[PDB]
Amino acid sequence: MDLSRIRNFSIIAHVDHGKSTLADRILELTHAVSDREMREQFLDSLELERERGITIKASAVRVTYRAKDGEEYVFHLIDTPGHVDFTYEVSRALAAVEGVLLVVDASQGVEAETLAKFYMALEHGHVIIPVINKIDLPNARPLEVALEVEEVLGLPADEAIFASGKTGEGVEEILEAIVQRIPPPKGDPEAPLKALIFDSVYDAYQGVIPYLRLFEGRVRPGDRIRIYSTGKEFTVDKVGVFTPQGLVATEALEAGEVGWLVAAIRDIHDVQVGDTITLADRPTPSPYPGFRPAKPVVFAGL
RNA sequence: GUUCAGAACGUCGUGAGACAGUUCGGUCUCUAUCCGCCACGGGCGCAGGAGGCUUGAGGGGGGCUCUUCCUAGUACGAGA
Ligand SMILES: Nc1nc2c(ncn2[C@@H]2O[C@H](COP(=O)(O)OP(=O)(O)CP(=O)(O)O)[C@@H](O)[C@H]2O)c(=O)[nH]1
Repeated sequence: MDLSRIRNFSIIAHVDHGKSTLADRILELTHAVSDREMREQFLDSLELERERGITIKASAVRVTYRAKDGEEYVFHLIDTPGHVDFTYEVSRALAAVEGVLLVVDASQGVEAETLAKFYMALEHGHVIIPVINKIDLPNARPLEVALEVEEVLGLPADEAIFASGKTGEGVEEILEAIVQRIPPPKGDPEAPLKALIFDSVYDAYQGVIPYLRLFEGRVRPGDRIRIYSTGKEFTVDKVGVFTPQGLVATEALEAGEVGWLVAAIRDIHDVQVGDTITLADRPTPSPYPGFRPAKPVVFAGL
């Protein structure tokens, strides 16, 4: 809590470049989970992610005092990977994060993927960070590999903290690197609840649960919220305190805090892949400018 | 199965019969002399008599292959 320090970031790298073990390896270095560690790439939910190791959707992210005497628990994880297909999450879903790691491959080098997203994280305005991954193999000289970055990967070689996900220096700089590197995401203390839903899900039991980062206005447990479109999901319930295993208690959230908001009128379609306009009582005076989903070439023949 | 005799259908024939048209029936003799072959011996040679142990010309036998897993889902790949 408190608009002090802390920042959001979404890991972004090429396929296999190390976006599973790295995004987790840095987790089992502070706390969370006793024995049954990450196991095989955290966020491996849906069970389907397990096999094929094809990361699809695994955000959540919930840590704590992981900063060496400073801002403390402040690093909205975003295990959102991609490789030309699910650029959605890393697109709009990630847009909610003001800073995404750049785990560029140090063995295979930089590919189109990195050069692709690099453009979005440019004009979109965000604090990019490069850092070679998997530095336990023969050809992995972060040196030369870096040359491409300082002359092919946007900025130069500001020390991508080449540590690599799988084992290694356990990437301890992130807690002291990305922290002091990235600032805070606004605050909004006296304004109308105007959160911006990220992805979302379904009910099946306790209505739908769409998570997202809010700008201003803490939705306590029982606040007649609204989202432009009709908006009848009032009564509220809870802010939704994400974690590394599953939903938790959580008292109340505020601006910036990447949480969820469910309960009251579940339904299936009424909030869209995300968005939530605002709350009640003269809220935001505009709609959180979002983005499109998908509808290009490459169709199907079911 | 088809090539016998019995029998029937179809058709051909005035008729007995007939048809690479079908249909059911319907005795398979097989003591080996020689070559060949498989094993096993008999005489005898091996230029002193016998008892053991072997090399090997040479010849035969044998030679098949799939599946997961490791280096690694790494090189390749812009992914699968
Ligand atoms: N030893 C070691 N292995 C690594 C390292 N980085 C990646 N790997 C290996 O390569 C594979 C790919 O890494 P991982 O981050 O899990 O893939 P991913 O990027 O999350 C999948 P996607 O690209 O779709 O988001 C992993 O199975 C892991 O074993 C590293 O720094 N050290």
